[PDB]
Amino acid sequence: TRKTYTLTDYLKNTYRLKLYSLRWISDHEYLYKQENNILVFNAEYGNSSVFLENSTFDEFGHSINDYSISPDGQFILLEYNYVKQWRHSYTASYDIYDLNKRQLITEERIPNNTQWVTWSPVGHKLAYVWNNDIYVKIEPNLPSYRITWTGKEDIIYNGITDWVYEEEVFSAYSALWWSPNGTFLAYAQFNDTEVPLIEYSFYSDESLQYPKTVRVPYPKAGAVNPTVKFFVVNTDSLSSVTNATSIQITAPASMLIGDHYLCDVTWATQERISLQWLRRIQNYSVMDICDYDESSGRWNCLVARQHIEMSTTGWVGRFRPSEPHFTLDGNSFYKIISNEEGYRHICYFQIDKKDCTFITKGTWEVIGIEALTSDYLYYISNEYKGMPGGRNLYKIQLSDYTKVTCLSCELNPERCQYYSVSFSKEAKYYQLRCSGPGLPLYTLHSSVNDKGLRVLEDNSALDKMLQNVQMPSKKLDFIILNETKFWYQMILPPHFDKSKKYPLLLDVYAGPCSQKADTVFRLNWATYLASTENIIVASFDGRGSGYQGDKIMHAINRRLGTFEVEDQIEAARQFSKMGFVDNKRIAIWGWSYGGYVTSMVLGSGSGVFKCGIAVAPVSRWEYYDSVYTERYMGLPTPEDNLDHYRNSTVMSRAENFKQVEYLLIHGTADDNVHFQQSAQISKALVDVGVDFQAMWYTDEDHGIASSTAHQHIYTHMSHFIKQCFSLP
Amino acid sequence: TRKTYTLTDYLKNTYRLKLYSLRWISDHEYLYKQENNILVFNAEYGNSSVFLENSTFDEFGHSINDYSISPDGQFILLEYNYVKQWRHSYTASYDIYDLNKRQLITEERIPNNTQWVTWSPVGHKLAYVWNNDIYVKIEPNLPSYRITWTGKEDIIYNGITDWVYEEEVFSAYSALWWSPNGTFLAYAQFNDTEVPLIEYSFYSDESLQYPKTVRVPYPKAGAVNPTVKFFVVNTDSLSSVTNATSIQITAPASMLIGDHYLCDVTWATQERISLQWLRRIQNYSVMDICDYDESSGRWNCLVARQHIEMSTTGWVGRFRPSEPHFTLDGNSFYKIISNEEGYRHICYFQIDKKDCTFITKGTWEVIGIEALTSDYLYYISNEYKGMPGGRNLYKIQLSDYTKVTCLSCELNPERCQYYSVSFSKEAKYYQLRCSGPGLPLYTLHSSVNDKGLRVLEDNSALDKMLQNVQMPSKKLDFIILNETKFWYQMILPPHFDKSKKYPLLLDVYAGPCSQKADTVFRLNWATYLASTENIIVASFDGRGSGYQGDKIMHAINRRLGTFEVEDQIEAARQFSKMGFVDNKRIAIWGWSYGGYVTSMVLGSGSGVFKCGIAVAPVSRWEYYDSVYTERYMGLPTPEDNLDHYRNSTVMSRAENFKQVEYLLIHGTADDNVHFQQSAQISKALVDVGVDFQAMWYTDEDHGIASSTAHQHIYTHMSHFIKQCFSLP
Ligand SMILES: CC#CCn1c(N2CCC[C@@H](N)C2)nc2c1c(=O)n(Cc1ccccc1C#N)c1nccn21
Ligand SMILES: CC#CCn1c(N2CCC[C@@H](N)C2)nc2c1c(=O)n(Cc1ccccc1C#N)c1nccn21
Ligand SMILES: *[C@@H]1O[C@H](CO)[C@@H](O[C@@H]2O[C@H](CO)[C@@H](O)[C@H](O)[C@H]2NC(C)=O)[C@H](O)[C@H]1NC(C)=O
Ligand SMILES: *[C@@H]1O[C@H](CO)[C@@H](O[C@@H]2O[C@H](CO)[C@@H](O)[C@H](O)[C@H]2NC(C)=O)[C@H](O)[C@H]1NC(C)=O
Ligand SMILES: *[C@@H]1O[C@H](CO)[C@@H](O[C@@H]2O[C@H](CO)[C@@H](O)[C@H](O)[C@H]2NC(C)=O)[C@H](O)[C@H]1NC(C)=O
Ligand SMILES: *[C@@H]1O[C@H](CO)[C@@H](O[C@@H]2O[C@H](CO)[C@@H](O)[C@H](O)[C@H]2NC(C)=O)[C@H](O)[C@H]1NC(C)=O
Ligand SMILES: *[C@@H]1O[C@H](CO)[C@@H](O[C@@H]2O[C@H](CO)[C@@H](O)[C@H](O)[C@H]2NC(C)=O)[C@H](O)[C@H]1NC(C)=O
Ligand SMILES: *[C@@H]1O[C@H](CO)[C@@H](O[C@@H]2O[C@H](CO)[C@@H](O)[C@H](O)[C@H]2NC(C)=O)[C@H](O)[C@H]1NC(C)=O
Ligand SMILES: *[C@@H]1O[C@H](CO)[C@@H](O[C@@H]2O[C@H](CO)[C@@H](O)[C@H](O)[C@H]2NC(C)=O)[C@H](O)[C@H]1NC(C)=O
Ligand SMILES: *[C@@H]1O[C@H](CO)[C@@H](O)[C@H](O)[C@H]1NC(C)=O
Ligand SMILES: *[C@@H]1O[C@H](CO)[C@@H](O)[C@H](O)[C@H]1NC(C)=O
Ligand SMILES: *[C@@H]1O[C@H](CO)[C@@H](O)[C@H](O)[C@H]1NC(C)=O
Ligand SMILES: *[C@@H]1O[C@H](CO)[C@@H](O)[C@H](O)[C@H]1NC(C)=O
Ligand SMILES: *[C@@H]1O[C@H](CO)[C@@H](O)[C@H](O)[C@H]1NC(C)=O
Ligand code: NA
Repeated sequence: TRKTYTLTDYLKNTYRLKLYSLRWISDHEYLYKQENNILVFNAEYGNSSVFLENSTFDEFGHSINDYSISPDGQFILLEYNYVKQWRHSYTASYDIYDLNKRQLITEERIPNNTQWVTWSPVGHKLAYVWNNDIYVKIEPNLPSYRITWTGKEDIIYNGITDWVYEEEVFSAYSALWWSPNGTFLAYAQFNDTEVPLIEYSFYSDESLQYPKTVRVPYPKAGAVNPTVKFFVVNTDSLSSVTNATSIQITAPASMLIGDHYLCDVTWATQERISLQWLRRIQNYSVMDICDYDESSGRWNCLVARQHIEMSTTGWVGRFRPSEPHFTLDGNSFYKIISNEEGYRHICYFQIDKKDCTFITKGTWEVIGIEALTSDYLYYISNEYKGMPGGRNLYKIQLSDYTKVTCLSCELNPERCQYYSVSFSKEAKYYQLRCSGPGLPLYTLHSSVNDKGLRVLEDNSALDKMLQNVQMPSKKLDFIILNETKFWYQMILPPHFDKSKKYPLLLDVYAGPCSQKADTVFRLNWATYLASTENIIVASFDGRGSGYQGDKIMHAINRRLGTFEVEDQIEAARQFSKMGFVDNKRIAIWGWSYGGYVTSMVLGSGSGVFKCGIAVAPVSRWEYYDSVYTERYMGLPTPEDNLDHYRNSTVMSRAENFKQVEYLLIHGTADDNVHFQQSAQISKALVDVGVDFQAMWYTDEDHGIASSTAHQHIYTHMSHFIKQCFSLP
Repeated sequence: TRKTYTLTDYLKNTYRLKLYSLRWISDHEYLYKQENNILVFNAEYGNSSVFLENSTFDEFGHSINDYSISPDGQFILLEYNYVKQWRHSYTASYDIYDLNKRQLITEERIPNNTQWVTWSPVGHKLAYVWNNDIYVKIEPNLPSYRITWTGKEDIIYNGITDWVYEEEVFSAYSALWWSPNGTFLAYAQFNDTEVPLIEYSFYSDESLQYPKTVRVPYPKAGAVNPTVKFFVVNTDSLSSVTNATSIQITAPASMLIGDHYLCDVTWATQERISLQWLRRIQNYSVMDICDYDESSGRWNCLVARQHIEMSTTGWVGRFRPSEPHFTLDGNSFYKIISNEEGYRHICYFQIDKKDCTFITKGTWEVIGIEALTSDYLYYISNEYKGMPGGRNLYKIQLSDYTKVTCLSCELNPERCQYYSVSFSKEAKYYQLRCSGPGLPLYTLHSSVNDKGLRVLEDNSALDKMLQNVQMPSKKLDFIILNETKFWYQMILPPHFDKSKKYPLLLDVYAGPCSQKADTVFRLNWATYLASTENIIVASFDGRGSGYQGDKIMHAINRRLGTFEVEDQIEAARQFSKMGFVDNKRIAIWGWSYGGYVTSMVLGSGSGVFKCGIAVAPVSRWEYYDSVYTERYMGLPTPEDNLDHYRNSTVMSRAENFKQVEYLLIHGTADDNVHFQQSAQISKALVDVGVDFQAMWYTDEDHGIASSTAHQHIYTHMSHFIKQCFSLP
């Protein structure tokens, strides 16, 4: 008899999903790290050569974290001494190895504790950030040119983002943008002078006698936000004698009237740059198109070339205004914008014209623009079979928009319904990446006639290993609420019997633009729950979920903690009424936004759920950051939305926790959703005489990702779900 | 069937212990609060009068926290706006009410945010601390005289103690001492400049957007300690001089050689003060006796009057060197010191002779000196029946030491074995306060003849209530370990059957000078557990315990976390041998030092215990304060005792916790035993893969004493014990 997928299998990664992460270096070749060696692959034929041997740095004296080959293939940036900061930020030490003269560079080295580093897009110049200031290196063995002198820790950030812009704006620490050929270097400067500081204890190793206090400039909803300036420097006209001159591009008058943000930077051509600015009330945005004036040496942003993007029903973009995709001449562009029916589609714009032309339409949405040529635009969309949880690669003929070709739909319909893509420099080749419903499949294709060149990775090994395992299945379907269909997914136990009552665990995210019902193949905690414990694990996408139009997505506008909470209950209420679900054994679990939703559901007084687990939950919107919270909630002032901020808390619902079993988990060093949020939930339940289970994780952050902690969290939650469902 | 003593009875205080709190205003009168009215009682006849009617402060506009009448009974200090700080410290607003004029004082008011206030011991002079500076009022409506100008928040403390002096040295916030007739005001000044800060978060009400960081000067073991200086000012000179001089009394040269402490201040006469100094290595103490020199305005301490108190086996005193009791003339004093056998007895000294005469002796100890008259000295001791857990009042004739009467022994021997006393101003009358083994009994006696005047409170109301309740019983006995008697107590369930096997809960303290095996009557959590859950709640006084000689008390000197831990394991084994204990159902629980012993016991690998609860435990000696830790452990340096500090941590035993069910509980705003200690236990358990139960109490301190958190903690603990013992 065959084994089940156990907790130890999930925790020890017994069953590994094989990947194929390649790095395009031209229109014809990619790099692939095989057996610790870097190899060069000709996409057309499949043949390789050794680019770099694993033995090359055996006598290095440091464990190399990562590598970054210069665009010209002449130099290798060696990353070591990695110290993680936030989600994307880190400091490390760098060394440059000359690939041609087979020797490390010992002259003018990149300093230690370097905040960010990047090769120019072409050649081998380097831009780097150290002690909050930007430095440029025209050649690796040559002295650096200092670009900024204003850099100050926790106050003035140049070429790097502060806490909020990293997390909610650029999803990156870098605030550097090189021009296509690397002539110009564009950067953002952040000022956090009056932004209040989130403070928390850090315990460190047992040896630290007194705990350390961590102080992060973090703007909570309604607090003073950072300020932003935008600059462009010419890296071709740098001097050793004279200090560098940075040209400032100011925000439009429409933004300068009040609080705003820089939300997108995208070069159009070698001398044209686009910028998107977003107001603190995230329903108004402005794009500026800025050209380099060779005579004056200034960057002029014509008013005729401004583009207003706005929303009357909600905020702008899924999480922020979308990225424009400029043509070779940069005189026109393509951008995903929400249409008149509230569905996200590609619009075509002229730089000097107000009206744009939608090139796509329908009751589905475009996920992203992936590649652009003079003949075709390539994009991902959830159009195929009307499944909002599916993803496929499409090409639209730019001369005849009626000529839309799906490139992945029919490749393998049974195994592959969720795709991502990666194109070569001029889109000659593409790698398709299938992530479900079947095991991941990686393939290489060529754009000329959309030929299927070869299979890169098929995970056949994992398939052979999974043959001897009692694996769970996945049902993707929908329910109808108020004439609207909403999707759900259920991880069903092996040998599923529709004539038996199974306990049910509802796995929730339910945040704005979330999607928990999809065709992706996952090997996680829910796998073990269904495989070993015979628990149905369900997720549902109600109002406020994304990829289905603004009518659904904007339903929770100015009203977080309402519809998305109600809808989760209505979904569980419906599942309970199915013959195969044991209505006396229904549980709910969520992390981050899902933890807030889990806690609002447990305190709703619905009687549907027996128990629940909240991990690093948000408890009161006034405790979460400005950028995210205010996008959906607006400002927490009496003139704006203070009443909703006030009545959308977990705390006010404490009394309702009397008829449920609750497990509240949070890491002490969470810089994202501060421990404060959970400390306020516990205090409220204590205040109304409600018994619950609690677990803190010393020095753990939002991820609770340290190997020991990760094993500890899932062990502790497993015992709880098991005790709740009367399972041995 | 009769009801049991339930968890609700304990949490809701259904069965109330009546007290008799009187405040002696003279030699024959005391104050008593009956129905919110303050009555004055004539001790000789028991006849009263309303001293101050409940209606007196109806339209005051504030709830009065407490009152204090001036020694002469001309004024009443009304305390309101009570804001708690640490164990003894607080802030408050104060008003003075003229008893004569029956009017409130509206001029030259005591400021708001007053740290401490005290009347002169004679008359109506006032000394108070505001903003770390000492001020004096000769008259309540007249302007204050400023004494100090160095006062600085968290740096200089004049007249008030710092964290460590309040907690561990003086057991008071106060650091001002008036002379007997109020002419002089003596005070200590503490300098916390180089003292490191303990920083922790304070979440406060849900309305507080950003948590506040609480920063306290706190010396952990081996860190920089506060420095101290002592002064004396002639308050009678204030109205004749612009700025009266605070004369310094310097520490002796034997103290100035290194770090030391001021540990005792006692006035002997109108012009004579005694000071006790203690080295940071607490095994050497010095008493200086200082006389006022009328011609120089100086205080002089003669070397002929200097008394040395030292220890070769341990530290000086039980927790600090004891207080001297001077005879009227101030030419001699009585002091409790450790004798040649290691037992604490009363010594009689001449102020200028280094050799003292012991006035008491035997294999028992003197707990304290209560009153000193021209013919008699009154003291509490544990001599009666050789029970170290008992307490009685004795009378010794100063002209004949063979003349010792026990004033309390036989009054009610079945009901009363533990006593405390309160004497009138010149010891004319005494209130005896009996606390067990029967219901507490308060009686008033006269010293002229030692005759009982009347029963003040007998608890007949409670006795009537307790008759319809199945109450547990308490057994107090001993076991002979290595030729030594080691005492224990048991809270036995009702109808205790010697032939039955009962689950046992070992209730722990086990710190140096502890006593958990006594004769006090208590209505607590152990009452509920034994009464309702049929659990035997046992306590044991092993090596390191007090009131039994230095041989037992100093057994743990420089070795905390050893014998006192091992003896608790031995205790449980010996209990199992008694034949009425289920060896499969033995639990261990403790708070503070008890929390540490529980945790150390749970990580020993002994197999004796199934489960255990640790509340606000010490985990590593280097995290606890200097004064407590170093008294027993010395310094955490390689030349002293580092090896033992590093070997006595809970963390080093995290692997043996795999054998037990552990519950870890701590308050987040714990300024005494820092949350850091449980944050380091949990981390160590997570690292070695151990599952456990945790609970944090938001904004709760070492006492977890808020009405809500108290009920919450005992409810959570009860569930855990019941689960461990498989009780429904
Ligand atoms: C608090 C919050 C939030 C909202 N959030 C965001 N946002 C945009 C990026 C930046 C961030 N600050 C705010 N992305 C989010 C979430 C969010 O809750 N989950 C659920 C989630 C978080 C953690 C672990 C499991 C699960 C699951 N399942 C999630 N899953 C994938 C992406 N995401
Ligand atoms: C760490 C530590 C400690 C040692 N401690 C002290 N000290 C002297 C006074 C000043 C303080 N700073 C250190 N008194 C202590 C203790 C101590 O653990 N318990 C047990 C204890 C603490 C809290 C609750 C229940 C129990 C019970 N049962 C206790 N009970 C009565 C007095 N005490
Ligand atoms: C980065 O850090 C290392 C170590 O501090 C520096 O390398 C040398 O390392 C030795 C010890 O390994 C030290 O004595 C010196 O301070 C270092 N100096 C030199 C000149 O090699 C290194 O220099 C730092 N690198 C940069 C670019 O600042
Ligand atoms: C990248 O683009 C820049 C700007 O378009 C180019 O620089 C210009 O080149 C012409 C020379 O034919 C000069 O007359 C201009 O004055 C230059 N402009 C600036 C702003 O410096 C440059 O050729 C490009 N670099 C590469 C490597 O292709
Ligand atoms: C952006 O969203 C807001 C909030 O929903 C809208 O602002 C209005 O202005 C004030 C704010 O003080 C209120 O009196 C109004 O009632 C709000 N208008 C409404 C609700 O229609 C504003 O409409 C939005 N901007 C755009 C361009 O749609
Ligand atoms: C207790 O009783 C005695 C006796 O009545 C009171 O003593 C005082 O005695 C004088 C005799 O000249 C009476 O005129 C007064 O009534 C008493 N004086 C005062 C100041 O009260 C005494 O009052 C009683 N004690 C109390 C507290 O009421
Ligand atoms: C408290 O102690 C500190 C030192 O710990 C004293 O501050 C020093 O004062 C002298 C002047 O007397 C200065 O020259 C030094 O700069 C100071 N040292 C530090 C570490 O600050 C302080 O004077 C003492 N204060 C009182 C009022 O006794
Ligand atoms: C009263 O006397 C004290 C003690 O002599 C004065 O204290 C000194 O104040 C000066 C600065 O004004 C300093 O240089 C000394 O360090 C202080 N010494 C002490 C012991 O505090 C005080 O300022 C005087 N107050 C008035 C009102 O004159
Ligand atoms: C309280 O005691 C003090 C100190 O002995 C007394 O002050 C002395 O009074 C004597 C008179 O008997 C004088 O010779 C001195 O000038 C005083 N010395 C000092 C330092 O003040 C004080 O008078 C007593 N007060 C009362 C009210 O009894
Ligand atoms: C692959 O094969 C071609 C010959 O068709 C060769 O000349 C080319 O450089 C090779 N590429 C690699 C990456 O080995
Ligand atoms: C940052 O902003 C503060 C005001 O918030 C301002 O005074 C300061 O000049 C700024 N610094 C820079 C370098 O722009
Ligand atoms: C450039 O700017 C900084 C700070 O403003 C200055 O101190 C430095 O000396 C400058 N260098 C030159 C070469 O002018
Ligand atoms: C105390 O505070 C209140 C209000 O802040 C004020 O009305 C009063 O004057 C203060 N009293 C003193 C004695 O300073
Ligand atoms: C005080 O303690 C230390 C540490 O044990 C020791 O070396 C010293 O001799 C002791 N002093 C006395 C007076 O016993
Ligand atoms: Na092929």
